Amino acid sequence: AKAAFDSLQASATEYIGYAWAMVVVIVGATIGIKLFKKF
Repeated sequence: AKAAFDSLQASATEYIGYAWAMVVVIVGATIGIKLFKKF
């Protein structure tokens, strides 16, 4: 959980971390979950 928290904080801070957490989180989740939904 600590490792996950590290990435989190980075996302909130780090530009790529945050954006990535969003853009990626959206892609992964959206694409992964949402992606698997449509395709």
